[PDB]
Amino acid sequence: MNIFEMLRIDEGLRLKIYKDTEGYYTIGIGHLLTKSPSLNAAKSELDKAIGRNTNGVITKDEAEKLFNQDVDAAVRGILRNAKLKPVYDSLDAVRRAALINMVFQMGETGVAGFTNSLRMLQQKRWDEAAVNLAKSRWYNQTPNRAKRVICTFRTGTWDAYK
Ligand SMILES: *SCC1=CC(C)(C)N(O)C1(C)C
Ligand SMILES: [Cl-]
Repeated sequence: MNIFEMLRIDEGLRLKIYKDTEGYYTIGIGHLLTKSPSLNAAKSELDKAIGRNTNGVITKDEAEKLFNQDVDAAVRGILRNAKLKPVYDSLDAVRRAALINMVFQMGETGVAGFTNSLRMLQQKRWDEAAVNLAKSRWYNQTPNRAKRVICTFRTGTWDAYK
């Protein structure tokens, strides 16, 4: 298991524009296009991201290219962030994947707001961090996925995903 397979499991793969759990226009492997309610705005974003006139449908190769870029961006967002970098640096390789998963889903700003959870992770208080992590809009809106990411933080294994 690795971060790409992990996020592939959580985000799925759709080759046509769809609405994510929040109702936002999205495509491929959880690639957010826009928060605007306009399908045309979304198609325009898609054409721009892919570099061709798509009409809302992309290929698997294109979905995967967007995915590669998004994972790379998430990782680099963490490394450039002053609240996130220290936590990442302190974690083992499995739990690092968990952090990348959160950032991928809710953004660098969003994760950096889990101030208390981040401090417990740095101290390696896994059970305590798990409980604090569950007290969140994130957990209540997407329980199954949050559970998987939280269990990963708690155990340091890939068991939530096998
Ligand atoms: S999060 C899943 C999990 C963690 C731990 C506390 C080690 N468990 O006993 C289960 C398998 C419930
Ligand atoms: Cl879910």
